[PDB]
Amino acid sequence: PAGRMPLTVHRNVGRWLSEILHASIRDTGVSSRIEFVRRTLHGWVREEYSETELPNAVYRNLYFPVGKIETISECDRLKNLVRNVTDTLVENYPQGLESEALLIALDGVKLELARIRKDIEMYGDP
Amino acid sequence: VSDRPAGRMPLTVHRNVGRWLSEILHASIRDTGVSSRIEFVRRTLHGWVREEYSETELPNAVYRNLYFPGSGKIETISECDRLKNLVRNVTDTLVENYPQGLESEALLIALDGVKLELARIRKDIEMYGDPR
Ligand SMILES: [Cl-]
Repeated sequence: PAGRMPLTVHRNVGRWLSEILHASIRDTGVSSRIEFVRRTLHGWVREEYSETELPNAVYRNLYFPVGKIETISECDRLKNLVRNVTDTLVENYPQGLESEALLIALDGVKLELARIRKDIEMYGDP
Repeated sequence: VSDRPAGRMPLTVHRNVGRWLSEILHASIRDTGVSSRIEFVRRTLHGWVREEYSETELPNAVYRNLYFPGSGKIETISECDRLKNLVRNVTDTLVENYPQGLESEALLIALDGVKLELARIRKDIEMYGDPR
């Protein structure tokens, strides 16, 4: 059994992932990992809920409700959003290769935000 | 077990990838951003290979040994280079055998993260390590 997150929680996670994407269009290390997490979760939520509880029309609009990271404030804001998503996944899904894949991808987002922040601090403006 | 990519690797190729992952792991098991990603890839492939090969092609005793199987820390430029090449070998082999999809994408991401970590460690060695 895969485990399950409530629909309201999926909704919150989808919103946070979209916010990170909107901020990272020009940072493909970040965006490609977020897209992976989003596409994975879009797949899972369909499996966790019947068509009766979650109609196609409502489903197809939950993770896909139808850009350069260059400031410290932006690294911090994104790190916080990543923490929100990671904490939520850890709270709701069992330890296993399925969830590990997402947690590793989210950690790699943090590795990118860390590299960016470091570059700003050393080579950017006071 | 039924969930894996729509393709397969030759047994000799699995063995090579196993060897490369083990070598990376032996050299970096104290670099947790590298080792945790490598362990994920090893564990994943270990599950897949069992379904790709029958018990007569790959007996249980042979199977157990395929993926399973110094300071343990990356501290030289030489090691960064070696590991970067082993990572490249693994990544190149995966794309040669498994089609694009979420299943293999998880692996390719983890392996890209290893490269992100090698890069950070390399920069630390260059700036803060021995200038001669
Ligand atoms: Cl990663």
